[PDB]
Amino acid sequence: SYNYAEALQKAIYFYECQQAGPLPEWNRVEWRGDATMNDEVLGGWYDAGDHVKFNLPMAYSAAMLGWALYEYGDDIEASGQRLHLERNLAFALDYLVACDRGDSVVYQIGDGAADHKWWGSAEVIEKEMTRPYFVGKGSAVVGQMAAALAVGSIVLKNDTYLRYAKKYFELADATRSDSTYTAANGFYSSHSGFWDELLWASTWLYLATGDRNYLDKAESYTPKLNRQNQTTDIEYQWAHCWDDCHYGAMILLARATGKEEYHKFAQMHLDWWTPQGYNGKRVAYTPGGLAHLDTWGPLRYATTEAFLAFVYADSINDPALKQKYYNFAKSQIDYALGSNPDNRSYVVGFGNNPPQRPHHRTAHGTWLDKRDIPEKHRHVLYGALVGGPGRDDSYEDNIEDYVKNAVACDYNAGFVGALCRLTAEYGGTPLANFPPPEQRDDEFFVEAAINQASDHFTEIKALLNNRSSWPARLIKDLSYNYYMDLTEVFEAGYSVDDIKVTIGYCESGMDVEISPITHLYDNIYYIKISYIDGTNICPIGQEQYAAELQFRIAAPQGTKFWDPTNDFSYQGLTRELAKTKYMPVFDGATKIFGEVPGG
Amino acid sequence: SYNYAEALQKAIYFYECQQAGPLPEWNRVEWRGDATMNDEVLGGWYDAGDHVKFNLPMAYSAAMLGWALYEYGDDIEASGQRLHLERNLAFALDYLVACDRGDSVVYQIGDGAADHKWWGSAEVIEKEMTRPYFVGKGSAVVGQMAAALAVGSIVLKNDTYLRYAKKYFELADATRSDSTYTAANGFYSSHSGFWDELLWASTWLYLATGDRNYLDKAESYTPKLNRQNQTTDIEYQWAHCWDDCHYGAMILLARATGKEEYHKFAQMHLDWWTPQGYNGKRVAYTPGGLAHLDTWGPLRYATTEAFLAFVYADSINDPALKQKYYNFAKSQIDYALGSNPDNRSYVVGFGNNPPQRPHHRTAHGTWLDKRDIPEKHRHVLYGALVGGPGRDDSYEDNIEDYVKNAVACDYNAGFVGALCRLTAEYGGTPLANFPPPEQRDDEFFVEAAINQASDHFTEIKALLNNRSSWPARLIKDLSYNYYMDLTEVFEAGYSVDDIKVTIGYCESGMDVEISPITHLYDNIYYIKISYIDGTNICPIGQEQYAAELQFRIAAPQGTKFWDPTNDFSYQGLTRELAKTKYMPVFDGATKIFGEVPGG
Ligand SMILES: OC[C@H]1O[C@@H](O[C@H]2[C@H](O)[C@@H](O)[C@H](O[C@H]3[C@H](O)[C@@H](O)[C@H](O[C@H]4[C@H](O)[C@@H](O)[C@H](O)O[C@@H]4CO)O[C@@H]3CO)O[C@@H]2CO)[C@H](O)[C@@H](O)[C@@H]1O
Ligand SMILES: OC[C@H]1O[C@@H](O[C@H]2[C@H](O)[C@@H](O)[C@H](O[C@H]3[C@H](O)[C@@H](O)[C@H](O[C@H]4[C@H](O)[C@@H](O)[C@H](O)O[C@@H]4CO)O[C@@H]3CO)O[C@@H]2CO)[C@H](O)[C@@H](O)[C@@H]1O
Ligand SMILES: [Br-]
Ligand SMILES: [Ca+2]
Ligand SMILES: [Ca+2]
Ligand SMILES: [Ca+2]
Ligand SMILES: [Ca+2]
Ligand SMILES: [Cl-]
Ligand SMILES: [Cl-]
Ligand SMILES: [Cl-]
Ligand SMILES: [Cl-]
Ligand SMILES: [Cl-]
Ligand SMILES: [Cl-]
Ligand SMILES: [Cl-]
Repeated sequence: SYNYAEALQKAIYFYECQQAGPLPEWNRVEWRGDATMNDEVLGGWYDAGDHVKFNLPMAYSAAMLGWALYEYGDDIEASGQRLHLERNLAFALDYLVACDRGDSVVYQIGDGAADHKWWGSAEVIEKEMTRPYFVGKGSAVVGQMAAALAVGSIVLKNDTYLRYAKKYFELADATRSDSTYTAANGFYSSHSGFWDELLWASTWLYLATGDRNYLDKAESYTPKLNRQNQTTDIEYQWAHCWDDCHYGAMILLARATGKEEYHKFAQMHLDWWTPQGYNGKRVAYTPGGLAHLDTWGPLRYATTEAFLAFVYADSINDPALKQKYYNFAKSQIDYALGSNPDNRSYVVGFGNNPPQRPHHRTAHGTWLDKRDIPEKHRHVLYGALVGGPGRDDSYEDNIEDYVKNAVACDYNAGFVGALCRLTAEYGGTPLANFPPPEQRDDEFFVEAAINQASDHFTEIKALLNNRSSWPARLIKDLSYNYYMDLTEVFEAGYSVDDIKVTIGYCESGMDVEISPITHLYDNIYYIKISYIDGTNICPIGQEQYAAELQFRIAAPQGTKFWDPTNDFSYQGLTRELAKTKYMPVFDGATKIFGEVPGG
Repeated sequence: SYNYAEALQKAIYFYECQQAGPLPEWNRVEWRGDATMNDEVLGGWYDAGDHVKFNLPMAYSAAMLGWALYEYGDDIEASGQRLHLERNLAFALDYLVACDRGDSVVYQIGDGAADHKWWGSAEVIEKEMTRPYFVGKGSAVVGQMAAALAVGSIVLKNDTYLRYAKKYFELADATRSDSTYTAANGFYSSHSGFWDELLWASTWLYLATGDRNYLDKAESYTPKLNRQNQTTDIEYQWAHCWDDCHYGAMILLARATGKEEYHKFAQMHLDWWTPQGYNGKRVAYTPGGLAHLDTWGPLRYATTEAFLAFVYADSINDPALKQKYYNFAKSQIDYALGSNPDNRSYVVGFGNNPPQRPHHRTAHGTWLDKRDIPEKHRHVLYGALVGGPGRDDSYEDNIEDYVKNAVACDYNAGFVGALCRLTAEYGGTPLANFPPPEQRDDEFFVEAAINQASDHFTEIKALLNNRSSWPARLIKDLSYNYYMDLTEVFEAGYSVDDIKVTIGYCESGMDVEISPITHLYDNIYYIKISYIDGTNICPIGQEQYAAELQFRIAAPQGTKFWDPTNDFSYQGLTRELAKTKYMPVFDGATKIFGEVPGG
């Protein structure tokens, strides 16, 4: 129906867009550089369109990429995506290992409230704020970390991952409490409690080790799971998700043990998701055929259930059930890819009419802590599955819509697994030469205006800009030059000594020096304006993205020879600020923008 | 009961405090300089605690000082004040002559609304605003200018004043309209109309010339005067004042003609002012004995009536009437000087517990367009009669009370005449060596703080202040020096050319240069911070009284030798802004504040 191989290729690439510093050598994202290098634990993924590392959804997302490989790794070698998926997973699992603090873990980097108040690119956030870390022993977060490491140890054949999976499971199982999990409250609160994480983790530890003691633990947790409403059934009217993986765990146990209780649960849960429902009860469906669990990330929930449904259908023999679940699964993935009332992809950079304004700071590429400028994203967030449409299939591509245009690690995770299943079956050719290079705009440049002209002086207002985005970055040794032709000065009988440079305004906190008038060649001379710590010119807000200086170059009062019209840097200037290529910008001795007299 | 000679001495000096530029060489006020030198007509008096020249009250005030000399000039020779009164009067009359524009006159300098919106000293107002002038031929204003010059011509024996008096009288009489008198609206509108000015001017012209044609004109105007309420009597229930001088004109005509109608009017009018009243009708009196005509300037009105009552009493023979009017007159002057329920003088700088916060911009001496700072006036407005108490004798000395602490030319004018009569009678010794010198504050100085510091730099925040007040003034070629000892630099094998001067903040609009590091003697060097137009540093507002610069002097980054503690200009600096004597200030090459290494 779609090129599922290309979709898979892009959905994996999304994770490279999310990587915190230091980036691996293989990172393919031209607009990403090392970022948040002062974080207490390095690497891992930024969670969503923000810069917080939230370990619960991060570990969940890793666990799901691990599960994708566990089911379909061999079946996707043809797509060419297996190696990409494996090393992207490893990057996250390495972070989880790096969080170990013995009887506790670092479970969050960054404060949600503080992070979210600011809109700008990852690489420059340390100029805006100082990022905290959080330590604890929450059973849900630690349990999920264990699960991700357990499946990761299988698929990546890695004994360190297994050792840490065991460590974290033991901690979580000994703690049996979410009370020390607080930093993510209101963002990723533990809603279901922790017994489902202990189930998920112990199940994966059993699949990793074959040690029946884990299967014993797993089966011991099921009576502690939340019930459906006031009945005795285990809750089934929700999705497998970052908060609650008992759904997937029961499917794994159905296949691993063959026991009827797990098959019963799997069928009741999946029937509730399908259009036929479960004895008169069913998830809400949009008229366009999307199973729509909640306002937040309906595509995430539906595509995750697609993966579970594929796995369960592949694991049973009953042809009616297999077809019902397979059809459900493929219908949800296909909706996401364009089988909907608008015939449009909800995967950024893929298919017909994809979203172009995902709620994502670093892909947007602002310089002034606004969402509306630039009006178009500077970068392509390939592969990101957006939140998706409302309950009635309605949708508008709007950066302000942090619900419908949300993107996140957990949104892509189950989706990757389902795309693995579909490319396994239908093939498809991934894109060669992916990703293609982006059109860039000017990043470092001066905007200048004639602040005042006089028969004896020129006064310039000059803003040295850092609107960098490929990647956003900091340059310390910034300077620019203003070139003049002094022929008229010498013809009048005057000298360079008779020309005075003064300052009429210099922006607070921008340490600046202006050189003496310096000879270039012939009658061409210049001044250099140097910012000693140019990293303070940075795309983090209205005040910081440019440093303003007003400088005056003056012959003596009363003289009538001054001619700015033959000065190279005056060319094209008006009374309104405008970018000029004739006041070139330098990083140390290297010219990075503009032109010099005589080329 | 008072030293009326000292009161007179000070009440005259008040006018010197009011003089606009260019000041005469004999001006005795150390805190006044040439001010408003760009005015369309130079000289004359600022009206009140403001800087508007309002010709109607100005000319009224001059006419009253003239009348004082006409009646009592010989009689005050012993007080030593005659020559002071004469030259003060001439300064105003010269302005009135200079207002001539042929078919019209300049009748105002300054926009009342813009003038009053700003709180600051006369000598610096042109940095704040441009002052318009206004031209017209309003009969009241021109008529009063005529009257002032007519009496002035007599008492100063001056043919030029008589010539302009006649010309202005003819202009006022030809025009017979206040329609072209607009700029004073709401401040000094013509309330009574212009017939009384024509009466007053023609009466003075008769007294000046002995030409009975002027007497005939004068008498021709009396049927045109306003009536008392609905009656046939000429209005008598008010005071002789800036708006209406018919009261005094009638007294002059009683003496000049002997005619019963004028005596009848004079006695009706003066009886209404006395405690005994006229036919049961009387001006309001306070319980403390002040005749209280209106909320605005009650002392002004009462002391003016005292002068009229003295003049009329001295012109009649009836001992009963003479004592009634003399007692009234003396009671009102004595109230103003301290014979009141609070035993307090209402004349600034005179007597017991005088007002210390008159509503007067220049005497206050602010630098930041505020009334509350400084909390005490920096100058003594000697001789100013304030508005005075309420109808219940209530009063508080508060700069904000522009009613009770109002001061003005017209408040002092009749008052001087009454003081002349009282000094004539009682003698008194004027103050020797008046005025005494004031305690002065520092006027031009740097406030500095260590803004940032490290092992390779010093960063200073420096505010170059102009809080001048003795007098307030402007200095264009302002600079200050920051002195260092570079011993440790050479000691480390580095040169002057290894020390970098940079700027971290330069206040907008303050064109500034910083010299290279310049040698003084030994290892002592300095940078000079020069303001190209230092007149923009001026005591006109919160933002203008000081220019802020943040400068950094830096050894190379990484180095460890930098030693600010042997730097002369570093001495005593803290992290909080404070005046420092070690960053000396210069006007051109002349030090005007502070100290220099080694003297
Ligand atoms: O009670 C029913 C059911 O609840 C399940 O728990 C739910 C919570 O009820 C629900 O509020 C929570 O919703 C999340 C949503 O899943 C996240 O995707 C969204 O994430 C934000 C993030 O918080 C921001 O930091 C970032 O900028 O944007 C992302 C993407 O929008 O956050 C909201 C609020 O936390 O989801 C829970 C899990 O589905 C229980 O699991 C189940 O047992 C209950 O029956
Ligand atoms: O109807 C009765 C009577 O009126 C007389 O005219 C009066 C006006 O009625 C009265 O409003 C006016 O009040 C003046 C007052 O004399 C001034 O001293 C005051 O001056 C201000 C000045 O305007 C400001 O610029 C400055 O900052 O402060 C000073 C405070 O002194 O201004 C008010 C308003 O103009 O006075 C008139 C004359 O007494 C008629 O003369 C009479 O014929 C009527 O019967
Ligand atoms: Br006119
Ligand atoms: Ca849970
Ligand atoms: Ca030139
Ligand atoms: Ca009048
Ligand atoms: Ca030193
Ligand atoms: Cl179905
Ligand atoms: Cl834009
Ligand atoms: Cl491509
Ligand atoms: Cl070039
Ligand atoms: Cl005082
Ligand atoms: Cl004295
Ligand atoms: Cl000295």
